[PDB]
Amino acid sequence: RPTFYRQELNKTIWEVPERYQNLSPVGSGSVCAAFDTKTGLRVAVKKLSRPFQSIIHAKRTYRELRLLKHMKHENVIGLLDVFTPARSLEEFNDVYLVTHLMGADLNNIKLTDDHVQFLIYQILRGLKYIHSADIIHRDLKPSNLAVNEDCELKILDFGLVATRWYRAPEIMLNWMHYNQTVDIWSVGCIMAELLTGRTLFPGTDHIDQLKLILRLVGTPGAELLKKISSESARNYIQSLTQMPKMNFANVFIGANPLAVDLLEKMLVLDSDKRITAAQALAHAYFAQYHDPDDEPVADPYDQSFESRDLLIDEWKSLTYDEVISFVPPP
Ligand SMILES: CC(C)(C)c1cc(NC(=O)Nc2cccc3ccccc23)n(-c2cccc(N)c2)n1
Ligand SMILES: CCCCCCCCO[C@@H]1O[C@H](CO)[C@@H](O)[C@H](O)[C@H]1O
Repeated sequence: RPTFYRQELNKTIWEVPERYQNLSPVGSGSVCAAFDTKTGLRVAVKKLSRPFQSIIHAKRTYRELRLLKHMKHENVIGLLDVFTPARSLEEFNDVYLVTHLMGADLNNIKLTDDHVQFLIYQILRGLKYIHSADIIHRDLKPSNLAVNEDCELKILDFGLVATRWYRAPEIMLNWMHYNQTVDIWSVGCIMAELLTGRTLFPGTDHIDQLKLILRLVGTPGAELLKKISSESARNYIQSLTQMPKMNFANVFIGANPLAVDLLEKMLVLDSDKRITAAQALAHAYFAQYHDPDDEPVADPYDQSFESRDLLIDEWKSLTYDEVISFVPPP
């Protein structure tokens, strides 16, 4: 059990092993950049906010720890360490997560075509991985991407520039059991914005968002209406003045023709029709980066716990177990 030291950093207390030095806020759970003396690398350390205050909090704490413990891929955030200042379960009331620091987010950054190719490539690559484990990200947007000065990119999730602008229309719509494909919609939104420097859909609310969305992709067609269960959704949509799908080549003029082609395949209204991460990787746009033998899938991820209703002390204790059983990577 390492030796700990405590500190105040903007109202919050931090009690971290001595191996981590030069703590310095980055954003607020609270996150701090630090120097990891054991490995020579700058890190990010996230102190979970009130991890066991309710059943919701406690389950969310367990959810993120379990998940981050499973993520082992270059384009997805991983765990360098997890620790608590607690010497037993009774004492356990604080969780800290450690990861490789990256320079900035993609919100902080119009780019060259070679840059978007590499950036979107890596997003699709981590997403292929995440999707193979049956995880949907749900909240992909430029600030959920960490990018370094080498342009190396990791997918993460702060849970805090409006989420809704990147959000798939079906979610704007409280659709039941939507799928992985919601993330590909997000990636197309992101890719567009890197190509143009402009938010593709800067909607002022959920209704505006869809109005802006339909204006580009057009109103749902016969085949898509067949699949709408909701009668009020259906009447409303068919009562709308119909738009045809714009020509993306006219919308994204001067963009690599292959970039435009890919956007057409991502930014489809019917989510069964969207290209997948696996498929997209093989698209001609990523010719200079694609390598089928280095685009790995995840070990299976069991999230059956999601359907369990447990007591705060049961989530806490499960989390405790996951802290204790943690094996640092090489
Ligand atoms: C889907 C995916 C990309 C693997 C993911 C990642 C996260 N959590 C994080 O990215 N957490 C972190 C964000 C920012 C800085 C961190 C620093 C150290 C450890 C985690 C961090 N996720 C997450 C899961 C559950 C709840 C929350 N809030 C976030 N989810
Ligand atoms: C103007 C609003 C149009 C929204 C239509 C979005 C279509 C979403 O696409 C739908 O996704 C569902 C959830 O994954 C699937 O079950 C359906 O098969 C698929 O058609």
